[PDB]
Amino acid sequence: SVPAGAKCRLVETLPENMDFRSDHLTTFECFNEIITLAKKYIYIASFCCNPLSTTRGALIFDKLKEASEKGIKIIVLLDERGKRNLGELQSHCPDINFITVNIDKKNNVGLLLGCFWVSDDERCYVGNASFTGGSIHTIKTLGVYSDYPPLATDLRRRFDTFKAFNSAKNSAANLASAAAALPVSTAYHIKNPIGGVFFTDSPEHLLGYSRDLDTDVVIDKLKSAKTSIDIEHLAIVPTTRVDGNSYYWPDIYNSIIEAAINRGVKIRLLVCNWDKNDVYSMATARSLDALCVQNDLSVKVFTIQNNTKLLIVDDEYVHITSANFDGTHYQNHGFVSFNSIDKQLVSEAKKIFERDWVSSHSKSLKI
Amino acid sequence: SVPAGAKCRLVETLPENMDFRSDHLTTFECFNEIITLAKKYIYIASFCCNPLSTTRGALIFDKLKEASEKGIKIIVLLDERGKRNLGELQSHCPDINFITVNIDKKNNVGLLLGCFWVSDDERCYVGNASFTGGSIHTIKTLGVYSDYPPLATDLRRRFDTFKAFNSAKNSAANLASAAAALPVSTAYHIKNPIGGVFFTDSPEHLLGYSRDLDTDVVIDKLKSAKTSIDIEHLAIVPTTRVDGNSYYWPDIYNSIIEAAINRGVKIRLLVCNWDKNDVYSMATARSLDALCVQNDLSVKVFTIQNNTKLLIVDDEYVHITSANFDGTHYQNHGFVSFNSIDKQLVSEAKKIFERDWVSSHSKSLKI
Repeated sequence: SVPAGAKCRLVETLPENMDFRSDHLTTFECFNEIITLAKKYIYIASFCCNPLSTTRGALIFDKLKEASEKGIKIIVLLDERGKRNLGELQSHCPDINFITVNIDKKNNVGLLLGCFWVSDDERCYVGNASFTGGSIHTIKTLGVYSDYPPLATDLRRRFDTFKAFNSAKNSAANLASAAAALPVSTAYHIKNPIGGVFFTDSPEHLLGYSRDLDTDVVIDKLKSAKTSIDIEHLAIVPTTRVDGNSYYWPDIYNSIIEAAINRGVKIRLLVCNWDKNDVYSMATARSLDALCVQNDLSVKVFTIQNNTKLLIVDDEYVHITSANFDGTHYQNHGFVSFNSIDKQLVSEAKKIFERDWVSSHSKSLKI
Repeated sequence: SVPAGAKCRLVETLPENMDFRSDHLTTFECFNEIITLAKKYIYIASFCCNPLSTTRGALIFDKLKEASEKGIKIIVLLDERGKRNLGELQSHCPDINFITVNIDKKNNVGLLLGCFWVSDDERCYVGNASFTGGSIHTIKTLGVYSDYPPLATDLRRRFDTFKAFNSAKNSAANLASAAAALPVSTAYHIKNPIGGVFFTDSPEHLLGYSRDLDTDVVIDKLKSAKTSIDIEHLAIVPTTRVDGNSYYWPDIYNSIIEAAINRGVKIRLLVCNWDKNDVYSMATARSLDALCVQNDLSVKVFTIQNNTKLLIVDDEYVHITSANFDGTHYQNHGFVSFNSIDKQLVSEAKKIFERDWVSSHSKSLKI
């Protein structure tokens, strides 16, 4: 028999300067358990790699340094734009195999946002706590830990698809034939969960034929919302700025409004504050301001460093990821998202959203 | 051989209290020519029927009264919500067959917005000048007249589909079997124009299998815009209010923004002013205000009574109709739209839009 929830428990970073308190596992405690119980390998992936920026991040980097010196195969994947610290990371850990990743060499837009750990095909972490000292110590994060082998092995297959994109000779990033010979395998998806948990992937040109697009799954869960929509992300502005040109993409921005106006869904949004010089964020904020007074919608903002990417629908489906709901992320960026329908696991996630909604850092939307 | 433009020339209403001037045919001159040259029948359709509200409208109603007394079969289609004047219209013209129409008895939402004339299968008018004294004399309108038999006959087939929906015993409005036996025929569409002119229809449950949806054709022409988008409609607010509940529909609202931001299309919009008490119109206006300063977009408003529904794309495609770009109209309301790609006919339409854009009634968008 398979366990309910796939042995998943919540993991988050709650800095001391913030009022967030919980009994769940912490991100610092989570990374120590993965390195301690490691016997075969430790595979880590994130956008930027910089553990030495805080105290707790350096201790995790020392435990990973000691693990690499005992025979554990350590491979760290980072986007080629976090290449500044590469000379610093290799100088402190010569046994750790640092690999730069460029998943999109056709247009140089897709970034490696896969934020997850995996070890021995048994234990794994996934969330938005990137391999940075801030995301371990000073930046609020939110993730999930599970010691279930079948769930960690399916996340390891996500690592194999991302590892092939290396800026070194002929590979999945340089050849079109070596990239088509990639086994893009997934053991579980929205049509076959494991313990009520499944992974959604991104972008579309890296799904193959079996994996499900995270864009289609999130939109379907938002269009199928009946009672409540709770989102804690960076921003839900439908317009992003790639290079020096603005990009418009309101797919997520419309499926949420379709729930509040047409279906009367009680929606609560918790995004960051916005630049007053950004006309796309001011117009988006004033558009949401007229909806809170006309429908059952509520918006609060915060100014702290928080990478939390949370989505809860009808207290029945939860969605934790590292990418933000926008056009640039769900069209080009590569990442893996956590999807679960376990009522007990969603209830603990609803407990976290209610904590952050009434927190002192969450001031009401004022324009 | 077939003539270019299908013998089409512009027709509009330019009241004396307004500064609009042109050498084209007027709506009052257009209705006199149709009644004078009538030999077989005159079929008229609009939402509300009230010709006696102005001077020119009463003269058209007298010419139509004299035509009905000579043997011309006069059938007037009006929506069952314009039934107030029905006792007045029949009292002045007993020989004219007035018919109330309810195209949607399933939900009582679809309204008869078909605004067109047709006579002898030879001459026909189509636009937004409804059968009202205002739309002939005091309300600015815009339409097209053509004495081409094949184009008028295809518009008569639109009248046959609308006439079947009568609130009288068993018919297309009462029976589901008598409504399926309806010949829903079109001779020309977007895949087969006549002289560069074709009709698009609405709603979707009245198209059959041959007619093209006006919603799909307009969105495709907006998504295929390369240089310019010129629209003169009532309003492009993505939210409408059906009954006492708001309805959200941004399909047209998004395809236009996709052109200005992603494709850099120079777009000029001329809509009416909005109620300051309407939060959906204020948020929509402030959203457009931040786009005019960030992209090549310009918006002007007017307060006069104007039913003009115009759409020009890249000076190559023109779209004149009676319904407004919104959710309630293109989802439920029944109407026929004028579509033409004739360069000479679009050039005359571009001449009209430039006149209304710099007119004194078109004040710049101020918030």
